[PDB]
Amino acid sequence: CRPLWTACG
Repeated sequence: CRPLWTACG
């Protein structure tokens, strides 16, 4: 992940 990058969600 990598914060609220939108990916991790």
